[PDB]
Amino acid sequence: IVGGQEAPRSKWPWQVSLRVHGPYWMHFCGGSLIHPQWVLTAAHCVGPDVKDLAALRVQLREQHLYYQDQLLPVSRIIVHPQFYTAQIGADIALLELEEPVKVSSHVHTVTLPPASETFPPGMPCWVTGWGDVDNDERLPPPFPLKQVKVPIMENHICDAKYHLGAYTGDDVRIVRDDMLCAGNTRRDSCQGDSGGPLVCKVNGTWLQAGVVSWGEGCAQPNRPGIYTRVTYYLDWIHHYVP
Amino acid sequence: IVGGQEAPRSKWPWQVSLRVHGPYWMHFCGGSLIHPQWVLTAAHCVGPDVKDLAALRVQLREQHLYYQDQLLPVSRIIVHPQFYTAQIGADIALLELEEPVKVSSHVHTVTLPPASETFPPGMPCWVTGWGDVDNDERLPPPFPLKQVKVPIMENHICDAKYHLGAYTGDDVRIVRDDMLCAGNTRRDSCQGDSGGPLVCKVNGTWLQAGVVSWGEGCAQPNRPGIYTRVTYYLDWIHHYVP
Amino acid sequence: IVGGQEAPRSKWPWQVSLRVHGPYWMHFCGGSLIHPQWVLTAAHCVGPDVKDLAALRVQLREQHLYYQDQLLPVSRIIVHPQFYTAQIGADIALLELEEPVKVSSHVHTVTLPPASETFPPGMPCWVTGWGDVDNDERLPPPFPLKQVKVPIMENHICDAKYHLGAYTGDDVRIVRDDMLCAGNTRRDSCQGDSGGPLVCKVNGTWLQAGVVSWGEGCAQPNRPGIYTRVTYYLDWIHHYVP
Amino acid sequence: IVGGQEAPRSKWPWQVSLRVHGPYWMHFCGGSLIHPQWVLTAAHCVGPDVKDLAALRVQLREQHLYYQDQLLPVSRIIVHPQFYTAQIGADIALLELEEPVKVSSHVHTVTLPPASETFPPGMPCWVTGWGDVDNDERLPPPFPLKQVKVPIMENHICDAKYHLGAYTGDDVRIVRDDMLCAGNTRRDSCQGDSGGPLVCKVNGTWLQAGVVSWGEGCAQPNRPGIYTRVTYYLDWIHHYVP
Ligand SMILES: NCc1ccc2c(c1)C1(CCN(C(=O)c3ccc(C#Cc4ccccc4)o3)CC1)CO2
Ligand SMILES: NCc1ccc2c(c1)C1(CCN(C(=O)c3ccc(C#Cc4ccccc4)o3)CC1)CO2
Ligand SMILES: NCc1ccc2c(c1)C1(CCN(C(=O)c3ccc(C#Cc4ccccc4)o3)CC1)CO2
Ligand SMILES: NCc1ccc2c(c1)C1(CCN(C(=O)c3ccc(C#Cc4ccccc4)o3)CC1)CO2
Repeated sequence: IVGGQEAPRSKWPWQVSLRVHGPYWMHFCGGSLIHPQWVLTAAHCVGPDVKDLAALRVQLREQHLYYQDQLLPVSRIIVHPQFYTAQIGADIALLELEEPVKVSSHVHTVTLPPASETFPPGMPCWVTGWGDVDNDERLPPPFPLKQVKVPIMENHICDAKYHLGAYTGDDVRIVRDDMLCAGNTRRDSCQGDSGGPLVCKVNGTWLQAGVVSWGEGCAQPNRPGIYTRVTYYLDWIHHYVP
Repeated sequence: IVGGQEAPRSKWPWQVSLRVHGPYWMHFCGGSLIHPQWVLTAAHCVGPDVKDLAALRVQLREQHLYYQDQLLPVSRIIVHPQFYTAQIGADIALLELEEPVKVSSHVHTVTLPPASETFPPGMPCWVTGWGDVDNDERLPPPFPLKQVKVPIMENHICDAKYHLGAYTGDDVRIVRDDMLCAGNTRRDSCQGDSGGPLVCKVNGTWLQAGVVSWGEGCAQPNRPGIYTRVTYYLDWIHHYVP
Repeated sequence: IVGGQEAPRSKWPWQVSLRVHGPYWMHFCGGSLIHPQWVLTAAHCVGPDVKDLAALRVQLREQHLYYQDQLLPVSRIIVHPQFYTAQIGADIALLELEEPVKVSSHVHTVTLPPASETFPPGMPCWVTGWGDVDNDERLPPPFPLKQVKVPIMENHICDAKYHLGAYTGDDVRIVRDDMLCAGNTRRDSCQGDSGGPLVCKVNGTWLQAGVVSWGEGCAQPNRPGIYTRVTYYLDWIHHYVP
Repeated sequence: IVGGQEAPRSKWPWQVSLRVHGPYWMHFCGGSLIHPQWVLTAAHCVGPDVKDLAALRVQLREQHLYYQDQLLPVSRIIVHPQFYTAQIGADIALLELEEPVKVSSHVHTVTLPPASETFPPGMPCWVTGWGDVDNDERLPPPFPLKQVKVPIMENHICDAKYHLGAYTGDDVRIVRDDMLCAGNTRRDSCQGDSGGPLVCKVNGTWLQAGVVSWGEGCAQPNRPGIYTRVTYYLDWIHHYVP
């Protein structure tokens, strides 16, 4: 997370951390609890190569990374079959926890958007995670969860930003319909936030609009953060999650 | 280059090395002289972001990198308009030298293939360059140009291989029609070889079948090297090059 | 710390962590509380070059580095004037805290040895710290304080051990009388443990025998850990600490 | 070498490169040819730990490292017995080549100084090598041999300077009688120059005044390069070298 600050303990109870086995269970991506037994994340976090589930754990909302881990095992990893790169799209996956979580006040699900929802350019959206605080700058110990408000930028506008200072034909679409742009030169997600939630408040309800997916660097000029657009994948999600 | 060996001084007169301005003029990509004033390379070597022409130089065939440099300024960089990631394709670019080179017998052009050439398996093909000699393993000083003979694999055969050990649906095509596959677990191209020539001997003449483009690591199981297919882009090449 | 295990929360209440200002207040050396207002540590942690007082802080006994820091400013760094390299000796220094520590049962001073105590082999001694868990191997988050029981040996055997497999003349003293040696191929202090305490239980009282100083690698054959022999410097210490 | 300039191809015919076996025969220290069968270098380059002869090669003077290698095996490594740390001193060693070298125009021995020569300030002196060109900055390909003219500083003056901005007591001698000091903030040897020659033009002959030994960083204020004083060890050298 670039800009923004430490998240208050009461906020973002759906934020999760994905751990990879090694000399310790190291954070490598974010995710959200969308159901007591399912976590939504980015496909590029766990794919396209198939890995061993024994080497993966999930950690539920935690104020500081590593401090009081209660790692949860995963029984299934479901990666969108269209996925193989973030730029091509379909950057979305589901992890089934071995057991339902006993859901509470500091840990509970985020609500997915209705099939209609648009999230117009200039709305209140927040992205959260334990990722880098700038290009090539790790979040320092004790690794607090970070939050930052980012402005939505509608797709065509965002796609045109991405053509500025690049060779790509203006007719070539870079920002796809299954994606969504947010952020600017001061507020953005970064490496290690991948797979985590972009949420927006609408009618007093937090809806997860996006999954942190990709972009060119973090908070670079004319390169807003790119998210997988959740509404686009609702039908696929509900094929697995109650 | 993975596997293979140091090239003889006579061979591959069209091989060039791309240099970026820094603490020294460092090699970053390969290329081939296809016309006394034009170099064929990979788009991902120079794009998709537009960079400064003054930060770039071309070195013509040289047995050891850096030893007897004679760097050539470039007057313009032409990247295929469809390009923005190597996986999406159109990974091909052209460099116009400020001046034609005084063609030699140590330096001269490679022949482009006729549009009809398919380069089927069994064809004798070589890739060359000064890239890494294995994953994360640098070519050591004095940086001899290396060469390696790689077996060609049909696109659809290569496509299936990239689905082994991957989540990606069988209906999702990874190896595209503008691509070509070559190499195995002992012979392949690598980081630093990008942009360089895959050439095959056809009825006595060496034709450039491909441009080193991408792949999953180097010489990994079920992950043949992927090249931009030169035939596919002949019309685009011919629009610029005499 | 190499070998051994996480310290129980009630143990080693005199252990401290020295922090250097940066992107965060990063642990760089250990120390020990020897008086409510004085920390004992290694000279090579703070010298031979004089650094800015304002770039240093002291952290008292924590289970886990960084998580609930209460950083303390220092008013004086006093380095033994004989010191310039650990290999030569006098590797000892004192930090005066701006204000006295209000001691409890989780934070309090360690007792210094009488001048007469030689800490012969067979004595039960532990070294504690947040240092590397092996050669070139960082302590993993969440950075628990570690402890290891290490065998004390005599100076003459430690000196001779260091000549083993080395060119140095047998008549050249490497391990000097102001040093003390402990550890083996399985139990040792390491980088990041420097300046921290080696303590032994004598007559049911814990006495600080040494200050982590140097050695060749950690837990290497014939290279035991070398500590500054605290008894050697009692007079100097007592010029400053009441 | 911090800085100076590339050496002219006719200069310093006695300079040698020491190479350690690995992925390639990598330069790690310099040395000088003082006899057709003996190389003079620094002790810390080959000790104090005894290493295997098979892992070492000597390369005679090359204009550019690695390009025309003709590696020479060593049959004896002789390390001064007083040595264990560069800062304590006796940082001098001898390599006996397996076979004598056939002296050329481009390769010949450097003359040792008469015991009487003190090398006062104001003498024309050069240090040479393929070491770093600044703190943590490698010599770039093609690795030209560098030379820099360095100002000699008297021992007592240099010793005093090493106390500037340090805690070390004034009556503690840092720069010893078997050392010599040279360089300033624009001119110094550096990592990788270790073991190489400091030479001075005296009465029409180049004499080797010093062997590159140590210093606090390279070209830092009040921290001139420290060399092993050759005259101090003439007896020891002549015990081995005809
Ligand atoms: N901040 C969100 C954001 C969030 C998480 C995250 C990134 C960006 C990464 C994504 C990949 N990455 C890259 O930098 C990258 C990979 C591919 C491209 C591109 C492009 C491009 C295409 C057309 C025109 C211009 C540029 O940029 C580093 C930043 C690392 O993980
Ligand atoms: N050796 C040719 C080859 C030649 C040059 C070169 C590479 C490979 C790179 C390409 C990018 N890279 C990768 O590692 C990479 C980037 C994207 C993927 C992938 C994939 C995949 C897609 C679908 C199914 C399975 C895997 O792998 C390192 C090796 C670096 O430069
Ligand atoms: N484990 C305690 C221990 C505790 C902390 C610590 C070390 C060792 C270091 C000390 C320096 N270092 C070295 O490795 C080193 C520096 C100097 C020498 C030497 C020597 C020698 C002298 C005579 C004969 C043979 C060798 O070895 C890495 C391990 C790093 O910090
Ligand atoms: N440029 C010659 C020079 C030539 C070669 C070379 C160095 C210096 C090194 C020596 C070691 N090193 C250090 O930096 C170092 C090791 C020990 C000390 C010290 C000290 C000191 C003692 C008393 C008072 C003040 C400082 O500094 C980096 C530069 C590495 O290789």
